Amino acid sequence: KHPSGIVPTLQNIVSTVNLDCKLDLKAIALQARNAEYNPKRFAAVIMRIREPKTTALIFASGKMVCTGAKSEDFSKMAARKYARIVQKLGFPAKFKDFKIQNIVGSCDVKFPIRLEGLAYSHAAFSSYEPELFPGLIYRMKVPKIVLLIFVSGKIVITGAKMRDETYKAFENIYPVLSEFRKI
DNA sequence: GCTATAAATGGGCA
DNA sequence: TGCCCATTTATAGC
Repeated sequence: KHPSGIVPTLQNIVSTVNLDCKLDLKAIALQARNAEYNPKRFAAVIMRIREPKTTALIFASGKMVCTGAKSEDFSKMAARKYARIVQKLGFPAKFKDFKIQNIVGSCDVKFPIRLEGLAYSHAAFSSYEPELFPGLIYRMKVPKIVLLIFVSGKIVITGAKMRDETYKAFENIYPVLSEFRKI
């Protein structure tokens, strides 16, 4: 399953769900305490809960974004809590089309990387402009996953909708990181 | 904190 | 017609 012997740690999950009922954001921001609505800046009510530690963006359309959870289950669970709070506030909220939209993972290969050599050998996939951002941007095609590679050996993997894509992206890159280990 | 990465949502605006 | 708007999270160097 994880030939490298390293398993990327899931750090952030963004999911979305349709409450399937229009919402009065101004009424939600007044009644709810764990909220903050400033439409001139963003069209959403920003709500937060302690467990699972997450943040929700609630829109008048009934659409909702859930960010911050450390697992897919935690995300859905948190999304359900927001929906219940909305329901309790007075709206006929449902839990329609729950979908995991992005999973962010990270791991440490515990060895330094020669980013410039890696970038040069994989120019079709890399973007390494150290003066702007210190990490190399590797946009993997299969699976379609973006990996941020640092000299420290620390790797961030994002864009996955299924955790196995995160795991696969890593396993695919491992041999490449090894080939360019900084000695 | 800013730089960069992915993803979803929306109001505004050239 | 597209783009930033704000939110989250790991990462590291101004």
